[PDB]
Amino acid sequence: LKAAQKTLFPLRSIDDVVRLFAAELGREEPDLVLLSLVLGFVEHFLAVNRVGLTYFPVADLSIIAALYARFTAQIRGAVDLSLYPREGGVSSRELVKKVSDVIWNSLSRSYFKDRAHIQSLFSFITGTKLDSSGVAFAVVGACQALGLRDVHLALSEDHAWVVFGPNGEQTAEVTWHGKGNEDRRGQTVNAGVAERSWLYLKGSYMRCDRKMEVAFMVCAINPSIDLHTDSLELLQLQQKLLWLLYDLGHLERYPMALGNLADLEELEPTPGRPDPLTLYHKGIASAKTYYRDEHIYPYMYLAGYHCRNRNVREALQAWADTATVIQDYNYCREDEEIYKEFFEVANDVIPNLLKEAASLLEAGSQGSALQDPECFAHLLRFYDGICKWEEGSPTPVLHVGWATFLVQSLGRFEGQVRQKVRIVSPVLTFQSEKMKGMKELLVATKINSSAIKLQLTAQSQVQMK
Ligand SMILES: FC(F)(F)Cc1cc2c(N3CCN(c4nnc(C(F)(F)F)s4)CC3)ncnc2s1
Repeated sequence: LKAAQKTLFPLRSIDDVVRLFAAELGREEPDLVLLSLVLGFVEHFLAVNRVGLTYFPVADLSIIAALYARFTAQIRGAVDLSLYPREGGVSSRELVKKVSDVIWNSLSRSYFKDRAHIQSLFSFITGTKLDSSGVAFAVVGACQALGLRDVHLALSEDHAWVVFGPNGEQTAEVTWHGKGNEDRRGQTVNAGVAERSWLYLKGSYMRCDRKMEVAFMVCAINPSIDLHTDSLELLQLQQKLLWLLYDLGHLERYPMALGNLADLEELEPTPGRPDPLTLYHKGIASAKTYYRDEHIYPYMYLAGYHCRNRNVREALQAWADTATVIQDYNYCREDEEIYKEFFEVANDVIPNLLKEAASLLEAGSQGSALQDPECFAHLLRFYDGICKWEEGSPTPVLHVGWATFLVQSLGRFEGQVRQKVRIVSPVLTFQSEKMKGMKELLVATKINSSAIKLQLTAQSQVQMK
């Protein structure tokens, strides 16, 4: 720690922590190790153990400096840079793998990896525990500590790894993904980009600079005390740090951070700031502008907001837009998190929304989504993208467990509404062969459930006897 990094201590409040972030973000190289330790320290005493808490856990310089010393001693002790000559001011694959091994070999032999509050370097030092993306972050913090300015965090919507080397063009796995998959640490991500999985976003993943890595640790704050309770202090801190980053420009290329800020603003709006909808739309604009509109979550964030607000029309449109992105992916081994999300939207969330909409229609609601043929078209476009996703995939998506919910959802719209959508080869065009073959079935007053099921699962036969 340099003299200038120390002058704000002790940190006595949320605003003092924000001041420290502002100061670091004004430097050439914000100090990831310092910032992650401070966040982990304040999170430990606001969410993990609040015994004795009277306002805010004061972070004394002595305490934080000792944690920082533990981390830098561990890294500098274990990684001898003389063994890994740096040409071009760039790092080698062997050096990146060594740092990843140092972090990985340090971790407790046995612990649940999905635990809360194991994301920061405070957890690494005090508990020898990190979650999956926490290991990638720690590798980047260790590399910055070692002077390796070219090593940066790479992020998809469900995984993390690093970029490094000449022009920052090399990739390396540094952590695990999911449960029960084989370690691939040290390898590139080329095979996953080549196979067009969601996990590697067809190459349209985030390549962070240092300020984006600060944004990542701020998104990683976890205000959860337990299932029913959040720390208001940590929510306020995370929200203020995100606004600080937004104002500086460091969320411009970070759609998920914008969605996370929008969500926070929905919970507790900051006077004089953009509405949550404005922020969700900024996250989609970021995904279009910087990532070829190949991210799924910007539309999921927007749809979730509309769903909570029971804006059925806008929620369906945003889920249809979500499906329009996924249709150009192949469903691969390790994409299960986004399959679970689509399955929940199709098979639980939409059915519950339309069920309430049907009750409200019975009670004489006007302008109901269930009487709007554009909403029926959004529902059909959502299924169309899911069917098209499945085409050419190494792993199928649909099965009969989806068919009953599709028949129920279609049936929530009366035949006179459904008839008004023109399906062309309100107007809708299908991309998937499954939906094209279903077109015939979509306007009958009583939908043919068995034929729908046959078409959705492309199952060959009916029952023998
Ligand atoms: F690094 C990994 F491996 F953990 C991948 C990352 C995830 C993630 C994130 N998330 C994940 C998505 N997430 C969502 N919460 N709601 C979502 C939506 F379904 F409503 F869209 S998506 C929480 C924040 N937020 C900022 N940055 C990142 S980087």
